[PDB]
Amino acid sequence: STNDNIKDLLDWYSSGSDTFTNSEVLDNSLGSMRIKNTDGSISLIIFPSPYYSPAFTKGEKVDLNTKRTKKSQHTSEGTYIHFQISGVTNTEKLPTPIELPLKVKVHGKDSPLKYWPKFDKKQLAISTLDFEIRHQLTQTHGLYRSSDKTGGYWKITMNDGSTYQSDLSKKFEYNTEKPPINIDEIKTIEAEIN
Repeated sequence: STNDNIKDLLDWYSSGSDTFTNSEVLDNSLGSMRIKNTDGSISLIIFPSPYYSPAFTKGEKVDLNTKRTKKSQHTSEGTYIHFQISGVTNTEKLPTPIELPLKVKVHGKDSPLKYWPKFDKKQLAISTLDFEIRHQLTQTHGLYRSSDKTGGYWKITMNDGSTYQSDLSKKFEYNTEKPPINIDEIKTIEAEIN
């Protein structure tokens, strides 16, 4: 039915995500950060974009709404390391949680939402939003499970008119990812499956 590329996408988006709040920056180099999570584990997260280069310094607190690149490890020194990519923002919370205006259209027909979570963070990395949206599409709307649901896009429109969008037939371009956005400044989020 589907082609090998769609199978890669399905595997990536069907899996969950790693979530850690109030993590602390242990080190910040070009393209990566070493973070100590409150539970003890270390997170070594890579940032392949010049447009999104985290400037948090040692000691600063961050939130991780990232995704793992490979299996976690137990090192000889008894440390537990996570290997993730992107998904680092500040710890600012919204006064009250808000539900983002998501509209899905499958083959032109409006498809209702199921289990769409409310958010409480002031800012979320675009990569985080990408998988939240895509995960909803894969688990509730069958995206990537059959050849008749393998294309489309999602578009986020900001209060000021600027838009962000990703092509649902390709993997998210981490390499050119823009900085996290204030979710309370989002006008609409549209997703369409071809």
